[PDB]
Amino acid sequence: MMIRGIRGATTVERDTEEEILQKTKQLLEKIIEENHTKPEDVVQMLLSATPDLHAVFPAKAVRELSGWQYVPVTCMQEMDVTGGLKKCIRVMMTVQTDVPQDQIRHVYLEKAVVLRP
Amino acid sequence: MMIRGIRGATTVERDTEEEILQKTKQLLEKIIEENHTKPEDVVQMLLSATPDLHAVFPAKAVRELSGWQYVPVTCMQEMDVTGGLKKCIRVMMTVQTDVPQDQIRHVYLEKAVVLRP
Amino acid sequence: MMIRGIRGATTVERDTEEEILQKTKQLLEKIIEENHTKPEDVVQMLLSATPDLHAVFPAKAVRELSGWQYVPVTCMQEMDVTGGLKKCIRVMMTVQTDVPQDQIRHVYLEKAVVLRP
Repeated sequence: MMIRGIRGATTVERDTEEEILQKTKQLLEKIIEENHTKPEDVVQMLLSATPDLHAVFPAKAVRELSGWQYVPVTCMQEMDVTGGLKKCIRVMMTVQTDVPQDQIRHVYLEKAVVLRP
Repeated sequence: MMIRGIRGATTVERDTEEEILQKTKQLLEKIIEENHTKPEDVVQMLLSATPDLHAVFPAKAVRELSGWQYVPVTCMQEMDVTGGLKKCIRVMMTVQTDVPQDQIRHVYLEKAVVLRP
Repeated sequence: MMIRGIRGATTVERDTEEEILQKTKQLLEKIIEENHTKPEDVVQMLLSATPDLHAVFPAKAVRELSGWQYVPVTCMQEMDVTGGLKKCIRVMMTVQTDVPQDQIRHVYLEKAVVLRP
């Protein structure tokens, strides 16, 4: 068995609470889907946002997922890089899994499809 | 075996090195007491502070804990949420444990008690 | 196998893309050699930069390492601390290992040598 990080990234059109939660929830749902993730198997989660989003912590979205109320999560500010993608929310979900590193399904949504390898 | 994130959050009254260290220490000691954490079982730890705190890295508190000198720890800036908790320091301690997810003991002290789920 | 964090830190003289990438690559290479790290045993990586660095995400360096293209990595902003080390990049690499906690090899390069315990 092993522990692996799963990466995701999305963008919002405006810095509002609803937009941020909607797009965050959608990101987590797509990750969970592609990686068949169960909440008991999640060690922890880190969420970041670029410094142009202030309306809400994206972690608020985690509590909208049935069964995820005990998954530990905290947020952080993403680096402000010159030319870097605007209004972008990123996740690092750490899970216990037997899926090989090269088979993990990292998720890029909305404008963040540009950051896809 | 399994690893598990443990969250803690607290607040300081003022941005002084002595308040940041004292409050940070007290948060960790509570987390440790509640979870029976031994330092050798601690994978790593993350500390965040809101952007209104600049006096000291809270990670410095972690060496006021004897036996904790080899625990890897690093800091990061929390995102600046409009109306979010001020002067708040947050921990994500990643430990090895067989305590089930719904039984991990997350610690919310001072004004941060309102962050309790 | 147990999981463990490996801390690194380095600095750049100038906030340019090439120096950030050079110094970041050099930091990771040293961590890799001191700890005999194979990419598939790397759970995930976090890199932080101080807010004087905007030229590039340090994470891009990781992509210069053959065998490392599936290692999940993301960045964040380090807190701005009065008297804190300028132009500094920090890493937390989380890895599967049987090496004991007090035997793990954390790496401090360039002006970050001052961060060594």
